[PDB]
Amino acid sequence: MEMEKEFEQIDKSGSWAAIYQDIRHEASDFPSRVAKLPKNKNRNRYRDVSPFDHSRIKLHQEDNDYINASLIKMEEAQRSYILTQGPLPNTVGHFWEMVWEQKSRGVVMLNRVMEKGSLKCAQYWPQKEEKEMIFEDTNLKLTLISEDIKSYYTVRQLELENLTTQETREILHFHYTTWPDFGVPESPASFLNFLFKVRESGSLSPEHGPVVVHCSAGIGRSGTFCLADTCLLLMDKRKDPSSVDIKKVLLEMRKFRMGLIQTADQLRFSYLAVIEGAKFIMGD
Ligand SMILES: Cn1nc(-c2cccs2)cc1N
Repeated sequence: MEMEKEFEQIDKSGSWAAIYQDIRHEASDFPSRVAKLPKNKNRNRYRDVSPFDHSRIKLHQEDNDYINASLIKMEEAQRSYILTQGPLPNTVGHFWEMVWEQKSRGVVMLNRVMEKGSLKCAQYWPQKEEKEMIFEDTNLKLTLISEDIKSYYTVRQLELENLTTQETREILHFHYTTWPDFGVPESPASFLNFLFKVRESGSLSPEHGPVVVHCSAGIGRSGTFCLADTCLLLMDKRKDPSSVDIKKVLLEMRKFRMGLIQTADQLRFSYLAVIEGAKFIMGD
């Protein structure tokens, strides 16, 4: 079926939970043996969220190459993404090592450091220009260059230096600051505006390594971001945009990381975002 009318048909019939459970039943199951080794327990935020072995990102280190991160490679859309958990106190250095080694331009953050009165990820970037951060375990230096605070999101320019070679690179940090503590946003308008700002920066384009995207577990909000982006790109590429099937795209993405889209409300929100976003692209 088309998307917008499949949407009204699920709303009127109140069957979002049943649609979402079908997806969960059909989703791929692949081994994640490296994630579950005992030496990696303090590298995982949640015991039930792990990268598959076949698609995990490897750190370029011979001691321990493990990070909780997956490469989502979308062949028809010609887009790639790295989805990862919010960094932990003992993985902030690994996180920036990955950004460096994979040649990423942008980092997309969809959570606040504290939500619901608890810590959802480490404070992994510097908050003042004159107070830079040094990660001694991976030999990197990170400096805040500039910061632009808007009503729904903040963009930061960061300088990452590889202290071993003295090479430097500019990284863009896109921080969506207004996702609610419970539920999903009422309107997708600010999320779509944010997605378009990431796109306009070059961070999603083939001349760079894959964008790094995260929330707390790296599957829920993060899944919503890449699902909406890929669906809108396919609608631009194809002769028949109504042929884009969001449930099929989501199942393709779940071949590469488990659990993408965590609730039936996130699924409904993803439909809403793609539907509204397709009107703004055109041709309007
Ligand atoms: C002056 N300047 N500007 C930068 C960055 C630009 C864009 C991202 S980071 C780094 C330095 N040293």
